[PDB]
Amino acid sequence: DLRLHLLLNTSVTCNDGSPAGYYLKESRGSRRWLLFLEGGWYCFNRENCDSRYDTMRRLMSSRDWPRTRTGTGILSSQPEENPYWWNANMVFIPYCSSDVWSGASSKSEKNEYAFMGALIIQEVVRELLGRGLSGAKVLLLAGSSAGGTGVLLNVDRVAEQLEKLGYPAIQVRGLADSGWFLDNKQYRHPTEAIRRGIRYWNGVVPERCRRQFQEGEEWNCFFGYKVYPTLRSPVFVVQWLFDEAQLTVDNVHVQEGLRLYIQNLGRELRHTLKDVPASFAPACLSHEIIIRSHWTDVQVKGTSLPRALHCWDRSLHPLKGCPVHLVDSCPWPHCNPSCPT
Ligand SMILES: *[C@@H]1O[C@H](CO)[C@@H](O)[C@H](O)[C@H]1NC(C)=O
Ligand SMILES: COc1ccc(-c2cc[nH]n2)c(O)c1
Repeated sequence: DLRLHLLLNTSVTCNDGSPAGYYLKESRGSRRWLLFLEGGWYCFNRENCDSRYDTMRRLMSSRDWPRTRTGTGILSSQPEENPYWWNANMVFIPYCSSDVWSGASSKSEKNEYAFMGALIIQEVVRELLGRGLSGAKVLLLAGSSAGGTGVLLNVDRVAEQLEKLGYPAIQVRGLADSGWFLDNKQYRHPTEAIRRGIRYWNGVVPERCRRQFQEGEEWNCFFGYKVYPTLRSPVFVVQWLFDEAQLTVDNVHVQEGLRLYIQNLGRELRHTLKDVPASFAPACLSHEIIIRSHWTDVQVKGTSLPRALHCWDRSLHPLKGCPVHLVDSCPWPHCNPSCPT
């Protein structure tokens, strides 16, 4: 079990002003640290944040969080469940900022809510340095869904933070699960919600990407295929080719028109990953994977996700029999027999 710690700097807060925090299980025989960002959509104005506060309050407040959480999947300490990193130090960072981990705005007399996701990540890193992170060899910042997009937005800022604090030996890397979306045409009739959100949150994006797209166009940096080329830290991308959240936003719930739409979506996703050397993209209809208990089951070309991540670790010291770029070529959901049922 991972144990809750509320942030000692109580000015770094969830949406409603309660302290943010993290859940931790230390492994004193290991110099590997895994910091996982939870997902859970977002809110973008007063009225829809108020609705979220009524029925999704754990995503906006720490007042009701439990003392412990069970580590599952990549956060599990059991070798049978986690062949990749079972002996690592484990951290689960709850998502209570509703801002895709991008915000840097405090509650005030003009702001009903605080959007502090980017600051929460940096404060967790700071407080962990006193609990053993100072001795780390590798810090892997991982996340699923909104947390996966959060990895892409924040991994280089964590690398910069540690360099500036005097820890240039810690190797910072990212693992983005189910956060790689396409700003495509919908099947039936979007990006305007992200544009409004960024202004509402005082959202921040990585430097190089912001310099490319410039003022007013920072929403572009929330799309993996546009922000990834600007990143300096190594990032492994996990994305189902027919992601359920992508299809929901596309208004897809089979005749020729829909068949061609679905096949084109898989082809476009595969194209965006052609030049991503560390990636895992199966031809399945699903959403999220890395903290699911059965994340060991899926395979692409005969290689499981835990194996591909281990091969990635070796590459950061092509490898015979140990691949790191694994993207399905078959064009319909569940043409891969190992897809989740
Ligand atoms: C607490 O966090 C806020 C926001 O990041 C920062 O302005 C302040 O300096 C921090 N306090 C300390 C003691 O580091
Ligand atoms: C699931 O996340 C998504 C998926 C798709 C879009 C999008 C934007 C324009 N077209 N489609 C998005 O903004 C978020």
